[PDB]
Amino acid sequence: SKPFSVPVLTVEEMTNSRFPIPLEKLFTGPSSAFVVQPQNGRCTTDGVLLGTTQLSPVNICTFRGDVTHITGSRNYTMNLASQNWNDYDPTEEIPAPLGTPDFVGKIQGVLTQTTRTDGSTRGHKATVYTGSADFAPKLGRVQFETDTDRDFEANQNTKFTPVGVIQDGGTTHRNEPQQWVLPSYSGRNTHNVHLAPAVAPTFPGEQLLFFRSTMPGCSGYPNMDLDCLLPQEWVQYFYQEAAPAQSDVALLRFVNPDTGRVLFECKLHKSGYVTVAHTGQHDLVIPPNGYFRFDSWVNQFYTLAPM
Amino acid sequence: KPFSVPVLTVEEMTNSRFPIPLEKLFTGPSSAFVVQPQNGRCTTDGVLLGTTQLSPVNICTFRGDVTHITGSRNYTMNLASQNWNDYDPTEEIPAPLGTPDFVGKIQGVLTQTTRTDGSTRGHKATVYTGSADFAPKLGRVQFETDTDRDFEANQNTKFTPVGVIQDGGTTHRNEPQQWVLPSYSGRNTHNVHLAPAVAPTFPGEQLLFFRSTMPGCSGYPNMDLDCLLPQEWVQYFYQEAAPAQSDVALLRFVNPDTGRVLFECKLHKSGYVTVAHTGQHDLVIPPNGYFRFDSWVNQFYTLAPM
Ligand SMILES: CC(=O)N[C@H]1[C@@H](O[C@H]2[C@@H](O)[C@@H](CO)O[C@H](O)[C@@H]2O[C@@H]2O[C@@H](C)[C@@H](O)[C@@H](O)[C@@H]2O)O[C@H](CO)[C@H](O)[C@@H]1O
Ligand SMILES: CC(=O)N[C@H]1[C@@H](O[C@H]2[C@@H](O)[C@@H](CO)O[C@H](O)[C@@H]2O[C@@H]2O[C@@H](C)[C@@H](O)[C@@H](O)[C@@H]2O)O[C@H](CO)[C@H](O)[C@@H]1O
Repeated sequence: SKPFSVPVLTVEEMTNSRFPIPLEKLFTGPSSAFVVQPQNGRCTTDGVLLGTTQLSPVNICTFRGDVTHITGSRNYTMNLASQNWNDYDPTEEIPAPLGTPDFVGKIQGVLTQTTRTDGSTRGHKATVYTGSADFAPKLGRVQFETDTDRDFEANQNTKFTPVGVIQDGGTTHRNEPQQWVLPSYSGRNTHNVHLAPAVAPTFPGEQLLFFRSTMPGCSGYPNMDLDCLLPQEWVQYFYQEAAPAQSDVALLRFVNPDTGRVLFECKLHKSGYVTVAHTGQHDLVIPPNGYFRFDSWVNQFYTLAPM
Repeated sequence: KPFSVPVLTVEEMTNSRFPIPLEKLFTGPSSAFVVQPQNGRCTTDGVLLGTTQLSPVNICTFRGDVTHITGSRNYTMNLASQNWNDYDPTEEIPAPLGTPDFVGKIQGVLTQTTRTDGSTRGHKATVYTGSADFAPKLGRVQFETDTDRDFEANQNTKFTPVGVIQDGGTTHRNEPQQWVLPSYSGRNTHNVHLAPAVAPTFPGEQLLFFRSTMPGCSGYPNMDLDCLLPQEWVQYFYQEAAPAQSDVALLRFVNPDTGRVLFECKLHKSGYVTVAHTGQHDLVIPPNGYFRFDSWVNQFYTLAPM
């Protein structure tokens, strides 16, 4: 059976799986006080995609469809299509369209549109509030706030390109976004379905290891921290390789190729997340050429050396 | 290590010249002009070329600090590297990795964070890559924005690209010009360290292009964007680094439903694809179709017409 492996890529060469931006660093912290249940960047080590996860790094937090103007406002409702412009099927056994944002916040970007007949084009500043009663991507509709009440046309292909996040600066700083609070994918007063499960370390002394980026901020004082469980490149790689898991835990070493030495070891769990032996919040200090390498499959009793 | 290409459909892959998905395959003649893109350039044995780097989300992004051009809404960005380290103009590359490789007007958003208090801001911005002051190789690019006061000096600033524009008062689709390289060091300078121009050499053959449609943000732009390799192929070859056993890898495009070959093509070692066809042609492919490496061939192999 095919041997398992992970990509030979540095952290900085890789991409966040929850927003279309580069990874910056590795971070570990306790998470017993809240639920860690992201829906993007979810994949098993043998390559089964979970939650709302799909393969394209650039389609994460993008929307495509057609728009209808909400009379008396500068707001539009997008009737969602699939990422390839085919019809979106709300009965599919997924929480929401693939690539839908998996946190509550205000995401700013640009809504662009092309008129099919003459190739005329237009673009407008736009924000989607993923905590809104009318954020209902699972049902196929999302509301955007824009800076126009007239420029967008009906029945024309329209795209939302995400840029960053905002916060209302009149209130406590860094109180939004809330990266670990899932949206209600079917709108107000609904229950989410088909979720990738919440994750937690079980082993004494262990914490999750997070792949961390800083989202661009577009206004106010947002919390720009964004942690994913797997780099997007690992999702892509496991999907291609489809190597069977020989146990529930793959032991990885983080190696400095400059010296040939292991900096730390960690557990890549079969269901698609990483733990390390550490207590407390810590930005890992790593050499720039460092990368992860698969060592072996281990049993349920394997104890990691302190990170 | 045996050579191979990824099992990904065209629609599952990403353009290597702008951060958007692939849509389709196109072939056409290109003997009348120079095809020399600098992004999406990689050899089959994993050597990166031109301005090519590995992540699709960094293509056509800029990072640095900005200085206000007084009496205007324009800002000069002093470029940093993707990780905010110093940009080194002496590196033997044409321009910073991911620099746009076509002349046009790219619209996006300029964002900024103030280090001390975490205050943030974002403004509509356009970079004209044909401008005299587009000099990314020297570490400077100019943005036109919708503010004359909101950006601060000495604070981390990023440009996120969204799409392209055109001046609608003039002939439609006359810009951008995807096959015209910028002068990376500005006006009256010559580019250095370029990935080479590509052309078919075999009679009856044409380049095969991996095509997307860039978003348009204003006017009547030419939104066609053709790359020589999907970004995922750059990533895959860089990862695999399989030695090339000849200068030409024969690929078959297969329909997995029927097992039947739709067409075959040549993947050249230096990193581009050719097919046997004459004229402009949008390929009609099944959505689940994919490329399969079958064998290395010599310089004399004749493709089946497609
Ligand atoms: C739409 C618009 O005209 N935006 C201006 C505006 O933006 C302000 C405004 O939205 C207030 C409302 O409470 O919130 C902020 O003050 C916001 O400014 C933005 O966030 C602050 C914290 C700073 O980081 C600032 O740089 C950023 O623009 O006013 C600002 C300047 O005050 C700009 O002029 C926007 O274009
Ligand atoms: C800059 C701005 O505020 N944009 C407006 C404006 O945009 C126009 C304008 O820039 C002219 C200048 O010659 O060029 C276009 O007409 C542009 O409109 C954009 O492109 C045209 C072809 C249409 O597709 C249009 O929908 C698109 O906005 O005026 C327009 C109204 O026509 C909008 O109000 C923009 O926000």
